[PDB]
Amino acid sequence: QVRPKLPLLKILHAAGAQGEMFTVKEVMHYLGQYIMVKQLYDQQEQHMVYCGGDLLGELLGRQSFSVKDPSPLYDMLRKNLVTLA
Ligand SMILES: COc1cccc2c(C(=O)N[C@H]3CCN(c4ccc(C)cc4)C3)c[nH]c12
Repeated sequence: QVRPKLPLLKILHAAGAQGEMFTVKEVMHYLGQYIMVKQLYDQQEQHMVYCGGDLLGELLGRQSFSVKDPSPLYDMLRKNLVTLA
């Protein structure tokens, strides 16, 4: 359903994704895998993600966010996913 722009594509590939065409659910899956395997979540308060000094933070223009309100990821996906025909 979607194709990611370069910085997002790099993140998904770092999480084990192949190619450049994905479903939205796949993108969400690989973003979660990325955060887990790169240990970006806060170690004591896992709802928080420290993305500063990572490509994800560069892409979001944030040092941190929380799943208490994951709106920054929504904005990023709107800007970085091309809808496929
Ligand atoms: C141990 O702790 C964690 C492990 C893995 C992942 C996480 C995590 C987090 O932000 N997952 C993201 C993954 C994609 N996603 C998302 C949310 C909203 C939209 C619109 C799109 C995608 C939420 C926070 N703690 C984690």
